[PDB]
Formats: sequence, structure tokens, C-alpha cells
Amino acid sequence: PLESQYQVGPLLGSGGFGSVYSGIRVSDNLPVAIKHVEKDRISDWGELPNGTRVPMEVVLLKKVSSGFSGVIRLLDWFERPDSFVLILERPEPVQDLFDFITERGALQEELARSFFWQVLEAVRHCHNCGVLHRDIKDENILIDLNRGELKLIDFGSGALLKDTVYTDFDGTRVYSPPEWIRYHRYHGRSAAVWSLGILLYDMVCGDIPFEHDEEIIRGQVFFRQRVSSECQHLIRWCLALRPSDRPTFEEIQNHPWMQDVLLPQETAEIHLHS
Ligand SMILES: O=c1cc(-c2cc(O)c(O)c(O)c2)oc2cc(O)cc(O)c12
Repeated sequence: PLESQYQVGPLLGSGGFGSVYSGIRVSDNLPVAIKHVEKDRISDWGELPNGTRVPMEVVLLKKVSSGFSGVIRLLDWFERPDSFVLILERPEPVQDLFDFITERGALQEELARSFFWQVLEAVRHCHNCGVLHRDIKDENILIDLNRGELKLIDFGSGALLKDTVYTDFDGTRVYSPPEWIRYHRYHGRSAAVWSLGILLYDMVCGDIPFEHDEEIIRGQVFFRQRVSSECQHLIRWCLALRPSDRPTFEEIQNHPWMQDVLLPQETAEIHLHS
């Protein structure tokens, strides 16, 4: 087989997650993203079904791929002396929500709803596979600008979903819930909704609501943009200080504000100039 069944191209990014490149599988000219991750820089490791030692990101990806959307799928992977190449899909054209928001500030609610709903369905998929993303935010959400579809990325901070309490966290602090900041404890589903909460605000206000820990723990939300009474209610519910006062995924999707969402294609036709 060998590593060379792909034709490497530019650098689409780099940072904490690793270093992502623009490849094109030679086998059938299909666009792909190539993520190198040094062995030495990995923290969390798991073991694949077949019984071999890989980074948790690979285990999670594998569980969450299989079937369609919501998530960038992992087509293949390789092990090198001091790293791990991950071959992932590269749909196009594409922009991550952080960049998108940075460019156009806060979004309209009709657009935030399409995006938030799509995000919601992708998190549901992740939980069904037994994966908890743990780092849901605007930087880890790609937007296929042509088809109007969002896809999840970067599981390097995730963990196997479980019903017991989590006493470890390595994602984004400002998206982490109050219960983590105060006792270093949290339950996946509860904590997920909280980050989803921060993300909804972020979309409709053009920036995150909490910057400091003193603001997370307090849990009072100030709105800087014109935002509908209904959208404010859902953001505040998703950010209930008490984890069990936060909504379920079902509750979030049956909320008045999430009715009559636009379909991916419609969404691009109206808001992405596509
Ligand atoms: O598939 C992509 C794709 C990109 C990507 C692609 C672009 O075309 C681009 O402009 C980016 O900023 C990121 O970034 C990442 C980061 C990760 O940590 C995991 C991933 O699977 C990906």
C-alpha cells in the first residue's frame, strides 16, 4: 500500500490540533485533508477494535465515521516513526465558522438556526456512536459554502461517551461549563449543551458571551446585539448554571425558535451567495 497513494498540496492550517494539508487521493482524484500529529505531542491514547495502540482521535473518528454527514469522515490513516497521518475528507469550497463570523460579524437568526440545527444533528450522531466531542466551537465547524452544510472537526480533545462523571478536560476553557471551572467535574451531555449554548450566543452576537472564569461561574448573559426573545430564552436555558436545568437535545430541537429550519441547499441559496 505505502503512504504514497495521495498527492500532497498546500498547508490549510496548523496549531494545537497539529498540521493539516491539502491532498488529493491519486487512486481516484478525490479531494482529501491530511493531518499530521506528532506521537510525542499526543496526550490521550486508546486502542482500536482490532487491538492496536492509536491516538484517541483515531478511535473516535472511526466510531463516528461510517455513514453520513455532520462530521468530516476519516477515510484512512498511517503510522510513521514519530507521527500519525490521518486522511480525512475535504469537501469544497469551505470556511470555518470562526473565520466566517470574523468576516460578517453576528449572523441573522434564520442563518444561525440552520447552522445551529445542523450542529445539533452532528452532535447527536457523535453521541450515538459513543463519542463526546468536548471541544465544540466555531473553529471546529466547517461550512461547505456550496452545499450549505456544516461538518465537525478536531476530536483530539474528545473522549468515549459515558454516563459517569468526567474529571478531565482538554478543550477550550471559555466554552467549558461552570461545574468544570469550580470542581473539575462534569457530565458529557450536560456540558455539551453548555458549549452549544456558548456557540449559539456566539453566532447571533458575533462573539462569545464569557471571556473570564468570573463570568462563567456567574452565568448571567448580556446581549450585545438585537436578538429575539425566543433566541435569548434558548441561549439562557442551554446556559443554566445547574447542569440538570439544561435542556436535552430533544428539548433544544423542539424549542419554539428551532421550527421551520432551512434545508442545507436553501441556506446557501439565501445566505452564502451560493
Ligand atoms: O478536515 C479538516 C479541514 C481543515 C481545514 C480545511 C481548510 O480548507 C481550511 O481553510 C482550514 O482552516 C481548515 O482543518 C482540520 C483540522 C482538524 O483538526 C481536523 C480536520 O479533520 C480538519
